Amino acid sequence: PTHEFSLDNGLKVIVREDHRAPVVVSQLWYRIGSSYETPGLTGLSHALEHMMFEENAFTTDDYTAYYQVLARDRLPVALEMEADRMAHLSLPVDQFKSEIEVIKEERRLRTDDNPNALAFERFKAAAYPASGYHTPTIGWMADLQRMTIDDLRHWYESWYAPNNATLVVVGDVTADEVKTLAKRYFGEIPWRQLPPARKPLELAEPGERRLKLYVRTQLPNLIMGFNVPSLGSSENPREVNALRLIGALLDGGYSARLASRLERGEELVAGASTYYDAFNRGDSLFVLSATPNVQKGKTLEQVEAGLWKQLDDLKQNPPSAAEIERVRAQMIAGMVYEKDSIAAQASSIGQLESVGLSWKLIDQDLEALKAVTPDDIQKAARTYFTPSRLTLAQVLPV
Amino acid sequence: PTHEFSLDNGLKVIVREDHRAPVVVSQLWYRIGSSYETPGLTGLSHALEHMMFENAFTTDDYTAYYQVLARDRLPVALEMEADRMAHLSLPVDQFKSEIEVIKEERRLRTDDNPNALAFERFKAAAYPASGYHTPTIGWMADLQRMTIDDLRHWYESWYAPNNATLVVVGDVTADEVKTLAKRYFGEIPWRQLPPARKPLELAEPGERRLKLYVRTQLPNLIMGFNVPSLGSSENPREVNALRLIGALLDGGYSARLASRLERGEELVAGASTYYDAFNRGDSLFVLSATPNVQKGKTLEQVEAGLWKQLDDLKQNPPSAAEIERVRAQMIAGMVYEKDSIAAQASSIGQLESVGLSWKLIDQDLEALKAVTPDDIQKAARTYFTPSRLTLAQVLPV
Repeated sequence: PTHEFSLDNGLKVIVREDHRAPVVVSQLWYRIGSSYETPGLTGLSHALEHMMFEENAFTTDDYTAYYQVLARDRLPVALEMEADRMAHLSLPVDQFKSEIEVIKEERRLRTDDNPNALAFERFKAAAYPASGYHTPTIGWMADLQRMTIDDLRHWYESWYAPNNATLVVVGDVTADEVKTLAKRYFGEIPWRQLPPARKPLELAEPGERRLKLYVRTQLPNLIMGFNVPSLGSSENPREVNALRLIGALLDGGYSARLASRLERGEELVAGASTYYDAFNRGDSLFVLSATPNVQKGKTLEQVEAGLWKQLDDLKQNPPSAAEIERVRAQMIAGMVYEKDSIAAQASSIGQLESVGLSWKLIDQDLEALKAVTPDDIQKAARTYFTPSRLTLAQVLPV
Repeated sequence: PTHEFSLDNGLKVIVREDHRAPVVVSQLWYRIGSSYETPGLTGLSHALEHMMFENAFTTDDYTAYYQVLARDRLPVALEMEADRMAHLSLPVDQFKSEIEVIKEERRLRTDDNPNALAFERFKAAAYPASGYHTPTIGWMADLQRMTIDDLRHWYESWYAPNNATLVVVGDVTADEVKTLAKRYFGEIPWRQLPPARKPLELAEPGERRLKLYVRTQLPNLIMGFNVPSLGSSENPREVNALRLIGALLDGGYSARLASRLERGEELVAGASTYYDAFNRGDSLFVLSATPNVQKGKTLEQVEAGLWKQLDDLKQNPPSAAEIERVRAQMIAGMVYEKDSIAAQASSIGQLESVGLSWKLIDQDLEALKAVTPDDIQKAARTYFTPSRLTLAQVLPV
């Protein structure tokens, strides 16, 4: 029940009908992000978004999205005002001067004065030496401090264009109905030449980077990241999917390895997690987080020793399909759960599409996960969990 | 004997008259460098320079074109430069081979020169938030995706007259030059530039430590501390003091590292210091050293050794006596260093490129001499901290 058409101006439109309730979701996804940004002018995408402002907006490394959820008959007015945004930017000098302070202020409160946020910003910069991924989305303070109205306008001109955008609609509508409105509201808007956009590729083996940061935190903790591919950047999708599965094996659940082995069973860590986004425009990071079992006086150095042991085990011993399946199934199940929810489907469509991946993937994703074999997993672990790919940071209390 | 004027297109001209010999230096400086480059599009400034072809250099902050000429030659050289400013002329075919050359040059010079490769990685860690993290040559992946259209745009953007400085030094006169600069350059119109932002780094990025395994066979150590430069600094004095600290540590055969560590303790095979105080943005004070492996030394001991020397500076300032000896020697090095007209004129071009007046050239020596011993201690304390440090261990494979 999903249709794809593109307007003359290069706007791509995706529509999925779901008549279960009389509501429709409209999201607009622009392919501009912090990874496109240039030093001394960081934070631009996020500011620009903030300035053109249920409905919400979000800016990440690879995209900026505006979405609204609404009553089916009100779709025409939702589309009209998203089109307005695309069409022109009304931003007064007076408005700007006030907003920039808010943003700067937001940087202090939520990044600088948030010790975990702070540490992560640093970790991320060290982890991504060559790619745009190193840049903080909020922007460096020095950059915000120097940002100007003209810089914002120009950014708007350059990137907020129909051929840089995807409109996604799901809900109680007809694809023809949507098609008609888009032309009506967006059709007018002309195509604009874009700046060059390059996937944010990173070195495969940057070397071993270790960070020590003292922050206003009460609990010492360890962050380990491994430079890796994503579907945006990978000629072998199998290895990526193998990586996703590895995270699930480590972090998802009571019986998952880190919990049973390190939290219980050894008492090395208080908690431990993993995060890996497989759906980047470019390359990605496989991340580990643990905090030490302070009660037993366990050091960060011990935690790290413990994590490597678990990573080694994967290299040495392919996990059983009995393990993989339990782990795979639950991943699918959780993913399926999101399926329902027109908003989630819309976001899945917009995310992937902003990143150079087709929406057609979602359907085949569950087949793809299925293809992973215990061998794939072992192979990916051997390949990627090398010290040459590691950024490790100790976040310590001062 | 030095005069500056600007043409109405905003090109700035500085002429310095020296008549000892009928030779003249002509240099053209553009304010564009690798520090300006966007991710995924690194290498552009360097690549462009490659295409313009007596000589040229691209760095973080600038691109310079320079010749040394007989005076009669000067009109022709100015013509060729004006031509380069005005009309790109960049055929596709030419791009295709040249990019290939540059890529190979990266493979060889940066990928099989183990130290160059290591320094590049070290630099990227040293500069989390500023443009200086980017290698001038460019990352290989950016190189592979570069297009002729990308180059033309860089040229349209940055190689404008109002972004350039023309420096002429030698047996010429300000008037003649003004006449020539008008003839060749005057018609090239002013263009609106993209925004330029100084490459300001974080003050305290945090302690970062690197381990790289490379194709060398001697292990070495690199220590970088994030610091200010004249481009970025409110207190110029602290910068000048850092310069002296550099002189003190590795200024000469008799300087502290050589005397104490190379000889002395015999900790190091060699030890060096680097600090560029004339950057658009912030900068790095750099130490590099090799272990005494005959004596079975390790990188860990070498580190402790360097750290000990840094601390002594902190703990108590150097005698006013050392300060002269080290200083005087530094200056003699500088005086030997002005002399040339080429150097004498690139000193101007570099300064104008990073946002600083040429009038500094004269002003410098006085400035070192005004650094007090207390200035040195305060600087060592302020700056030589683990929170400013990025440390690399460079090991053989």
